[PDB]
Amino acid sequence: DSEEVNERVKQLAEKAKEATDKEEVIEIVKELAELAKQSTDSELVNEIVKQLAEVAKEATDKELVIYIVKILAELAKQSTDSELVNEIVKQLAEVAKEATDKELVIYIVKILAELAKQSTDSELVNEIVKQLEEVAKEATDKELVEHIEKILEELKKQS
Repeated sequence: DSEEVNERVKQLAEKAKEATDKEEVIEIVKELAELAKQSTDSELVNEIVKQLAEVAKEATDKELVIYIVKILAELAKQSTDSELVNEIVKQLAEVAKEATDKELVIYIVKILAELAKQSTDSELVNEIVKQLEEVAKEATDKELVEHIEKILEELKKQS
């Protein structure tokens, strides 16, 4: 049923945000991810993404954050719903901009590059370019800046 799955998500999300066992949180996130990937209900998927992004943005376990980022990337790449893809890009960019874990930032940069390269929507591509430029402007890592500059040139050349 609809109401029942909504309630399952509500309880999982609460449990995830409260739990102090990291393995437990990973398991909850995995269940949420499966529910989102199996759903054809945009409302449910949007709610799950909201909750996952909140867990990620509150978390202090790097493994959990990158796991959630991976889930969100997969949901975005598999979606044909521009509202959802835009929202995921927003969340990923917000995680990238404030992260102090360089591996996470370059993973997100790569995901964003892939989404842009795989898009024919100029609104999305332009937004990703904006976010990547902002990450590059703020970065103190020459290699990262060089990689972003390469991506931006590739995007320019592509379209």
